[PDB]
Amino acid sequence: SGFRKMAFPSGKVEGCMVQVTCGTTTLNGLWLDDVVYCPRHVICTSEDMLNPNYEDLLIRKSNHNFLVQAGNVQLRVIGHSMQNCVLKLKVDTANPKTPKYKFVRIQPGQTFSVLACYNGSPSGVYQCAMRPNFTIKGSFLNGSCGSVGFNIDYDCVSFCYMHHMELPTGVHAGTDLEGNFYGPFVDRQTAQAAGTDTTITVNVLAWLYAAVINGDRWFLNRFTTTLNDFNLVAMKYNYEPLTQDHVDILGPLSAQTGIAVLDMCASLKELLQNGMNGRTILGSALLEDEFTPFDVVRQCSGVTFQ
Amino acid sequence: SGFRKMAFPSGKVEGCMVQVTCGTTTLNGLWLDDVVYCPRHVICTSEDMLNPNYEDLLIRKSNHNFLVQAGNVQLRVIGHSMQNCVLKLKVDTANPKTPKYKFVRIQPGQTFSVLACYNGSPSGVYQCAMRPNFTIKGSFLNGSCGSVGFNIDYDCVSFCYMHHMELPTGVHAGTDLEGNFYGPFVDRQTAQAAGTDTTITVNVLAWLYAAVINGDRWFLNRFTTTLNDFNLVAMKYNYEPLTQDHVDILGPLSAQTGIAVLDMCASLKELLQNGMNGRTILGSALLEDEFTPFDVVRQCSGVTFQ
Ligand SMILES: *[C@H](O)[C@H](C[C@@H]1CCNC1=O)NC(=O)[C@H](CC1CCCCC1)NC(=O)[C@@H](NC(=O)OCc1ccccc1)[C@@H](C)OC(C)(C)C
Ligand SMILES: *[C@H](O)[C@H](C[C@@H]1CCNC1=O)NC(=O)[C@H](CC1CCCCC1)NC(=O)[C@@H](NC(=O)OCc1ccccc1)[C@@H](C)OC(C)(C)C
Repeated sequence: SGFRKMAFPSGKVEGCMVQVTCGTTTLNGLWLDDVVYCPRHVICTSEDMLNPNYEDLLIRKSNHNFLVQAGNVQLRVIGHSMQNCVLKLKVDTANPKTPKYKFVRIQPGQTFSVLACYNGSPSGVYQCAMRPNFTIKGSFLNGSCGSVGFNIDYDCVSFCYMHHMELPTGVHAGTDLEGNFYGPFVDRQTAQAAGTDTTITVNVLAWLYAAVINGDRWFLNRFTTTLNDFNLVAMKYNYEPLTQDHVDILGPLSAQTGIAVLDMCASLKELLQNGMNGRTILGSALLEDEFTPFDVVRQCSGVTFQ
Repeated sequence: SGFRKMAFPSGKVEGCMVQVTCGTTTLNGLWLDDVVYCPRHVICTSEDMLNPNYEDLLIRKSNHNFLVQAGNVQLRVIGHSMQNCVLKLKVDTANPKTPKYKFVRIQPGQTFSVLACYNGSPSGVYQCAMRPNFTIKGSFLNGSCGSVGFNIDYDCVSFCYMHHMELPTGVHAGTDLEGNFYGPFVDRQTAQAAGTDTTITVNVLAWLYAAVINGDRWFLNRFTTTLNDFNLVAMKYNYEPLTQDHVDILGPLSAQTGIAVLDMCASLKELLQNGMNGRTILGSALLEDEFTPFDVVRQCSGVTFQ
């Protein structure tokens, strides 16, 4: 028992991280087979950053402008192309550590592990959620661009995030691995703000189930509620609407604990209306929303990865 | 910016995990050079567990009683010895993925990453602290014994924990990698309880510095306090005494933020006496104590690992 903010084991991704230097910019790249993926703003200079035209910028580049360092090994760029906001550097060597992988674009509310890197070297791993406003609340300093987010499914690494930038509230924005930003953000250093965020309701409910699975039951009640009546309460507290498909996803957890989804909804409704009143759930005094239903089932039943 | 509960990259440890089966017990082992380390209770049967004499139990074992599985590769045990509460299985193959490593026994209040494993396969990685009562608040199910905790220092993996057991409050106990339990616990299935825990004061102060480094300043004040006067307040709220050596450790953080340690102590003192009053620090409504001063400096300046 117990319940922790748990990241996937990061070994399969660590074997893909490289350093990419161009001009005065150094950031991280992802080395899969003979291609290195990195943010296209690696080709911007300290004054191109305001309104860059990346097609012009890139056509002025030669392959030898790109310094790719894989550990103590300098990799030779033999070609480059831009796909949306990511640069793809064709290199002459296939990464022998390339895992089985996929590129996926995730939905808001889904979670992933971030492998924070600097100069091609991993610094730390942590769990994130794609917030409803398409930012992530990460931990990223200068040089971290090109760090990736990912999920592991048995043996397959699904990459879903590459880091590009930090917004003024301290939260983070980036793209999928095909270079499409999450959210309305653009890589260009003009004024942008995150947009109002909301709480991921289905995830809060999954975490309340995690709590029950782990012996916290003090927040439960006899009441039930209708989805309609729950969603009126959610709105007022800035929670995502709970859909019927959310309710279905929560089915396994509901069945394992014997608490009907709409009953947990009545519990959450009282937690929103009364607060927690000096009590904690799973070591938190806040309602936690960065565990998906799958996250809860995985950690509470012990799924592993080869 | 941002601040997350950050684990070390787990690749170096994942390459050491193996499955160890003996009788009807399966758990995890740590494969370093030609030795596999695992909990000695792997040799207990479902009724030896009450008052086992492990010397008798082990002398009745033959090497071929130990099934060691390294992926799709069955490893041959050529010898075994017991060291305190860990079994060491000599195997005929050196692990080619053996990292640079050390075995360290940590002090309470120190943090580490746990690589949760089942059947030799990593399930997830998360950050822990050795609690003052020598338990860890982990996430561990049946089959997780033999999972290890560790810190990484540049290129060297310092192993500090191996998982052995779960106590009735849901927290966890285990040993260092030389088999000495943390705390008064013994591997034997008789009544044991954790003992009263306390809050790791120096870590709370480091996290308050993390908050300042990241733009949270609402909890600061003009007051100062004496170490003596602070510790009278700490005691009443079940906090570890803050030593002068703690104050010294907090020096770099103090110098980087311009907030004298004893001034942060005045802030913590008011947080204890008034609570947070609907406000959060670094996304928490609780005072967080599982970041050491080194953890804060590492994450707020971007140290990496080769
Ligand atoms: C790559 O390693 C870094 C990672 C950042 C740095 C600190 N934390 C991080 O995660 N990325 C950057 O430094 C990028 C680089 C530009 C990206 C766009 C195209 C040109 C290169 N810049 C930023 O992340 C800045 N954010 C930003 O410009 O956002 C738009 C904006 C501009 C002006 C006002 C409001 C919003 C960061 C570094 O600037 C602030 C921290 C001041 C927001
Ligand atoms: C190894 O994979 C597991 C890991 C446990 C299982 C669930 N969570 C975990 O982290 N370890 C065990 O199952 C060990 C095995 C024994 C260890 C001692 C020597 C013999 C083998 N057992 C326990 O962890 C039990 N705890 C325990 O016995 O503690 C002492 C005790 C006994 C009786 C009353 C109070 C305290 C667990 C499984 O039992 C409880 C969960 C009921 C505490």
